[PDB]
Amino acid sequence: GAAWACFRLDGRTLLRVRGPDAAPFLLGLLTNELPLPSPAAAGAPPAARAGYAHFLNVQGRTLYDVILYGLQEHSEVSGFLLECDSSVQGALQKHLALYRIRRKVTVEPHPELRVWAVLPSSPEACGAASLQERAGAAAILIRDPRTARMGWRLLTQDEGPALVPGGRLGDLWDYHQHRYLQGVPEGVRDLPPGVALPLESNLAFMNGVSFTKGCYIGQELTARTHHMGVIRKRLFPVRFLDPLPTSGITPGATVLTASGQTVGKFRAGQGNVGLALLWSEKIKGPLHIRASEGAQVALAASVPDWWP
Repeated sequence: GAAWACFRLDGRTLLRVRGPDAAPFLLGLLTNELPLPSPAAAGAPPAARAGYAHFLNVQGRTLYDVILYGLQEHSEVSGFLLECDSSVQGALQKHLALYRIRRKVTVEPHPELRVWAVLPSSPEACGAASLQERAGAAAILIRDPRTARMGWRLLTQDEGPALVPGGRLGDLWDYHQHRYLQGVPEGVRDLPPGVALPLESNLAFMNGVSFTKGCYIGQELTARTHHMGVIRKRLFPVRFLDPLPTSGITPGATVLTASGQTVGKFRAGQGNVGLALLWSEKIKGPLHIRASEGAQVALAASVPDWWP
């Protein structure tokens, strides 16, 4: 009966990045350009713009996946909101401190607003039930910048369904199940800090990287990989076709073909779905992971429909 499902993302938190130098400061640490809302004309309606990016380490590997919210109030830039994994709020705050030393910028946690995801309950069908972009103080409702398949982001001090018409509370299992089925990585389990490579994490397919931009931490290796050739290994949505063990699948379990050749590695999942870093060329033929006897468990790799 409900058109939208509202998920409170406890695994996600916000940081407020303000000051007159918040933009050049964040630009040198992120993979993308900043979501700067268009300059307000004639009057002053409060606006918000969303962007996706990763904070990389010096060796060009993903540290944190972040959703950026460019804030505008009274025709002027209000600052920025950084949405990161709850478990790496501190590490990110320390990483930002390590580079803020010489500039006019303030980084502080923003517990005032909570992270929510708004997904359309109707699969394939569009609206309506149409949703309108909301901004300013108390609440922000904006399209997920990664893909339309990820619905909307709701930043609010209140409850999700209270603002969303035809919205109902969602079971957090269904949100993570939706991400794994769509091949959407999010968080430290899907993107291990200092292990996951951004382009292999599908950062370009998710509007998270700019190649027409100035210098940033890990730019050199990123640019090189993007230009030298086709990304040979990618995170792909996987689904298990055989019963899983009591413990589950080990976070780095080898993906094998019928002959025993290592074609990939299980990353993370939930239930019978997840992501695996696989050699794109070897995703058709029958795949499996070792369990107890030596042959079980069977796995199926898929190509997300929202990818180019």
